[PDB]
Amino acid sequence: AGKLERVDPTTVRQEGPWADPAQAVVQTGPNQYTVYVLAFAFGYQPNPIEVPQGAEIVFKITSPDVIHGFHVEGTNINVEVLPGEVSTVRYTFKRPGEYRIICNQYCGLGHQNMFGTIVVKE
Ligand code: CUA
Ligand SMILES: [Zn+2]
Repeated sequence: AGKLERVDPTTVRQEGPWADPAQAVVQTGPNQYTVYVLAFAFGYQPNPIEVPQGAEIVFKITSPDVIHGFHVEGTNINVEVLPGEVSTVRYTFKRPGEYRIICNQYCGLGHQNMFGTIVVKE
């Protein structure tokens, strides 16, 4: 369906799975990692996102401020990030390297330079 759906935008940064960025990547299965991503103006947390190749990655993305976009360059990952809502996208990276995350939802003056990075390890 699935897990995360609704969240509180006012406390997302201090209580819960997105509050501590050191803990953003959580193993949730024998070959599966959940990554709690905060899309905010203007950037992504954590940065970089580090994940192993071949593992199913479950991205859980929300915003503490306005609507953003979460698009990973070179992939079909393309989702809307709404405040108060959790966007869930599942993906298995099968090539190591650095991927760029870009915002494709105009979110204010820093929109252009709102970028993130995912490093897929070997
Ligand atoms: Cu975030 Cu545009
Ligand atoms: Zn693209």
